Amino acid sequence: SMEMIEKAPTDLEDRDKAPHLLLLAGIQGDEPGGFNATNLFLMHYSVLKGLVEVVPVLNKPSMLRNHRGLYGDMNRKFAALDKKDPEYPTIQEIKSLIAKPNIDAVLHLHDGGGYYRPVYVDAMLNPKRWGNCFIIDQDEVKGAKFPNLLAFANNTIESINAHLLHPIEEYHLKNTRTAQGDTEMQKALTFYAINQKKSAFANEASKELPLASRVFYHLQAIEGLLNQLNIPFKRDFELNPSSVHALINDKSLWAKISSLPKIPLFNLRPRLNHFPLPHNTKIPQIPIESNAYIVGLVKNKQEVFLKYGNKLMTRLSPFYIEFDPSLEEVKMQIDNKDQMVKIGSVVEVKESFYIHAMDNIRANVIGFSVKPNEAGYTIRFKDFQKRFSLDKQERIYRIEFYKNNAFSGMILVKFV
Ligand SMILES: N[C@H](CCC[C@H](N)C(=O)O)C(=O)O
Ligand code: NA
Ligand SMILES: [Zn+2]
Ligand SMILES: [Zn+2]
Ligand SMILES: [Zn+2]
Repeated sequence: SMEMIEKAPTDLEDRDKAPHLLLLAGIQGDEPGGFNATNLFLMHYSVLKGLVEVVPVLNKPSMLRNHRGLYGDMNRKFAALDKKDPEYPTIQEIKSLIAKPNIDAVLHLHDGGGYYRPVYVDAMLNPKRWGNCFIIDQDEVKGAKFPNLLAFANNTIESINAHLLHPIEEYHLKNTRTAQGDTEMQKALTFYAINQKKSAFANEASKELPLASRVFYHLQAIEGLLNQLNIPFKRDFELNPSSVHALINDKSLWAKISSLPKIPLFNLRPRLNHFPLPHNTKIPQIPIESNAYIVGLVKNKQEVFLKYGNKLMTRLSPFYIEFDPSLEEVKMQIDNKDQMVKIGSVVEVKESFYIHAMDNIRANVIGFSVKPNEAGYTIRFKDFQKRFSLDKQERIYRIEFYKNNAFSGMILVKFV
């Protein structure tokens, strides 16, 4: 259930005019620096020549459960692997992407404990820690387009260190010299990549950092490496922790569950009651769209969680029901003007609305009261019990339609 998303030039011919990077994160589901960085890269950057292929989260089931790895460490499955391992097919997908001739370089993002130091200082600062280092398996890979891993790493590190927020965050090189006897790294992603004659790098951001600072350093590493590869790019923001925080916490982010209307990711009430979901559909099979790339649904006890990375956006208390798709649109008066409103849209209301009755369709305006049918009522903001709003701001309300005993669809009204 991982996806690969291309970031490419608008002109297809420009793909071959610069190198190709494979950018990967989220091989651990509890390393949000990485998969929030891949998410922001996908949402807010443009690649002008060459190609950057992105797998924003490698281990999505684990991400959804805020878990390091539900089926064990996925970054130890690139060497020997039982064919019955639940992640065997995923590993083959990842290996396939890595080994494609249209890839030159691989950058794997991680969040890691403490701060790496080449010599022991204390429990947080020592060679066994992983935070804030840029990592190679060896100094060179003969036969790669760009064999000089060490030079690339050193220059990328120099780029990152020109932008430190605090001096303790200084990046260091970590060469694991994997082929020489590092049996753990021999099982990991970048070493597989090396053996396909790809330049391969990993970037670690410290888990001791706030998410926004982790993402900041991940983006510095991505940009540093893109610069070394001479892959030209643009972003639509300034790279600082404040901007990163704002883009993670972006109020324009939405989730579209099934055929329901888009709902905002942020500032939802923490629980949405009697929430219609298609019956007889396993949760991972319920379609969900977003303008972000790390959104999904996951069962928790009797609830369905809406997740944004490791962030819990709301708890759905589901109402499982057949989704009848026959109703495409509903005639509504909005602020005096009659119009046809598509099922699954959000309509802004300044003053009032009125739903026209339909023969075999019942409308329930959630938060408005008199098998309720609430078509034929002129409804204003003052008529709502505000606690039924989707949003903390008390401005967004659900209108649900039923062709009993089936669910005919939903429309949101937003009072503006
Ligand atoms: N802290 C990571 C480092 C892996 C670095 C590189 N070998 C990769 O595959 O990403 C781990 O223990 O798996
Ligand atoms: Na190409
Ligand atoms: Zn943007
Ligand atoms: Zn990791
Ligand atoms: Zn009409």
